[PDB]
Amino acid sequence: DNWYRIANELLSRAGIAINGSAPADIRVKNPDFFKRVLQEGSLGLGESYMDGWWECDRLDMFFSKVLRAGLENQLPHHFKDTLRIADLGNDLFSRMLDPFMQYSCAYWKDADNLESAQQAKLKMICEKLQLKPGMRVLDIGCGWGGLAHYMASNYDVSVVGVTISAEQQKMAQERCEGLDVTILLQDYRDLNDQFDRIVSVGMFEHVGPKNYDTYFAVVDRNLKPEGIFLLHTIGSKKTDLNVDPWINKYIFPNGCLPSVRQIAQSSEPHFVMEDWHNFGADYDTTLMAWYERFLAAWPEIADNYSERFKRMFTYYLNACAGAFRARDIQLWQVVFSRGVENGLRVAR
Amino acid sequence: DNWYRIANELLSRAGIAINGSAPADIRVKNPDFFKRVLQEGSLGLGESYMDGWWECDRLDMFFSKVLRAGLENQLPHHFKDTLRIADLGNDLFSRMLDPFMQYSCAYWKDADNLESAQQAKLKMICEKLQLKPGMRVLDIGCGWGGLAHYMASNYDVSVVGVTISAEQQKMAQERCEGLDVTILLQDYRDLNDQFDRIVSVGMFEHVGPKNYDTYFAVVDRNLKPEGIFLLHTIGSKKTDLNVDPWINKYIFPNGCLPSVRQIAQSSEPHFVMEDWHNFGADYDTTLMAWYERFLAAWPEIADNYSERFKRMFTYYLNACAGAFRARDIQLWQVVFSRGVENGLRVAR
Repeated sequence: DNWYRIANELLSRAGIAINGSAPADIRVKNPDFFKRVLQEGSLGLGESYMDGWWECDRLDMFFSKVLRAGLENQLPHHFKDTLRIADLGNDLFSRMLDPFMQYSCAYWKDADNLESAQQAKLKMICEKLQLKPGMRVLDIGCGWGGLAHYMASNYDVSVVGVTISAEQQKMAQERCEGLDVTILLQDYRDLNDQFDRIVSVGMFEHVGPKNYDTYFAVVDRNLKPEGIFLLHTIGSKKTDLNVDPWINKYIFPNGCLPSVRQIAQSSEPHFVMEDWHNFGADYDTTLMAWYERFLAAWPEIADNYSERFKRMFTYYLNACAGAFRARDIQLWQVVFSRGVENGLRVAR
Repeated sequence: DNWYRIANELLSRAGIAINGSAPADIRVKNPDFFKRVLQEGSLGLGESYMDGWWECDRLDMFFSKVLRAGLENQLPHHFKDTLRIADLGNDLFSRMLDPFMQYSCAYWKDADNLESAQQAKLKMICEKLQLKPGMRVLDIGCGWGGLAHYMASNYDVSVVGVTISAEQQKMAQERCEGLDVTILLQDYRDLNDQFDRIVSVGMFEHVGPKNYDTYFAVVDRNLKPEGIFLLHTIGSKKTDLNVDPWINKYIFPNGCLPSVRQIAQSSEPHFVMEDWHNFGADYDTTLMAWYERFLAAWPEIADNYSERFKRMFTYYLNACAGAFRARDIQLWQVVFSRGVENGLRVAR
């Protein structure tokens, strides 16, 4: 029928065979799949995967090929238009993540394993910030405190971490016992202080573009005159509502990715853009590393989760990995100041 | 009188004394100076300098202090509002510039002299482009051909240079004799070819923001699918008509500086932003190096120019140096692709 023909034609442009044996080919168990995916888009693709309607040996390769070929765009117009109009626990993360609990992109320039890659990413953040003894650093969105831990331990600085999760506060406090670290449980927008440095990892994606102006105004209010601010965030290559329906429903309900233009426009009145680093391809490597470790760990946590959860989490990790491999989404570290005299040679 | 009081008050906020002896102090020879500068702004400041109405031992320090203090903004409102509403030869350049005739920012990260700094900048451009033997490179705005010369000589690539000056074409052809270099005298917008790499130095500032969309469309048309594009341009920290009246009248009549936001918005539909490097502080060092060499060379060229030209050219070099030292204007190298698989580790 037409649904099968359309789907087969789109997938062949990406080099994907229906019911083939290659790693990125798909095997379809419920023939309603083709109609569902064409009518429901991203949500139907992921929900049908969770429902067991299809299988794929290398979903990461599937999504990389699909996105490289731009099939979400080659879709017939009357499908696209209709679409446009429209939990995780510490038993899992402690096993999937590295010892610093970095649920964020690692830096694989010179590392061959997740743990080393995360230390290199943490070290790079600290070196870009040009930390000196006695400085006070604000970490907006501190999570479990790995970054505060790393930087207080290795540099002679005070750290104030800010989080929204009462659980993360406690684990961060425990992790940083013995260090000059304070973890606050509050809204970052209420901060009225003065820090030598500010760093933010993986919370800007949840701010929403309507609030970017406020975000940079809050950072400006809290940054000392000669201070430096490092922003670490996933990024979109396009300026719009960058929200994937499936990710939004199952993983990140407040997630919306910024574009370069949006960050530039909102930060312009506050800061000079000193350096912009894109290592999105490293997030592919990071996500596949987490996927590997998630699989190894699955026997120990299976009872606290379900098989449907496993399929959902597998789809999440591999689709995102493919989106980064296809260079569809980006990973940025942006260094900002007010124009420090003599400039910055920003570390790599 | 009020003109003197206002001017003295503004200058004191920048640490500048009227008729003082410190290096950045000014000595005023015509008392009409104060009124002229407050009524005529940037143009009156520079034209009164050319007219011999004032002197300063270190104009670069003067402008750095003036711009750091933001005096152009602290000016009383009824002055600002009124304002808002409103040649060089090879005998000079061959002596002022380096052997590669780079009338563009050098890279002083590891160099202690202009010649080494320009080679490091040329080498960095080539390394960011990740040149491989047999590639064809387009240089939009090739000038006297130093960059084509450098890259054809050191990498096994073909270069097509594009310029608007019939004189620069000839000198570029002579410089590159024996190399696989073609210098075209034409409008870049007429190019319809396919290059492995494209590079553009110091012509984007003359495109004008109304034509940024066309510029990136032309680059896209001429770049092979897996190609890489490097944009090198002076930059403004603000999105507007970034035109200084004095520079516009005496040096760069078509000059208008882009902001990050403008480059981001115009390039977005065409390219992934792979890397953004800001070394504006190095342009201060570059400009002062040129100023030094201009002074040494002055006896040999004085007859072909005038003393008024010398004052104009001195003001130009030192005011720009101060604007870069104050971090008011920036120097960017931006690397673009369409999303090359595995990303780019962009050289520093």
